[PDB]
Amino acid sequence: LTNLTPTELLANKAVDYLANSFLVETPMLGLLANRVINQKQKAIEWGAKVA
Amino acid sequence: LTNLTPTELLANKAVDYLANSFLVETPMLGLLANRVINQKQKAIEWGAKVA
Repeated sequence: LTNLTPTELLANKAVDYLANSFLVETPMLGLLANRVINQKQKAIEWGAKVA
Repeated sequence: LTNLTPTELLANKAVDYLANSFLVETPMLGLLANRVINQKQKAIEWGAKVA
């Protein structure tokens, strides 16, 4: 009938989709990302001719 | 004849032309139509990352 089927026992097959469309666009990161350097040291020293 | 062909004995065969030119454009339906999903269940479950 129309009452002996409560929602508690009804497991609707979900669509295997998540609305995971958050703002992942990272152009600043995207540029100068494939060129990041992983130093075994911790300090970055270089020279600047200033005068 | 002037009297020997009454209207009621003249068939007046019609041109086989039906004239329904009604609004039948369903472009919003046309979009997302050939990808309609016919579920065997009445419910539509999907996730949404909201945070």
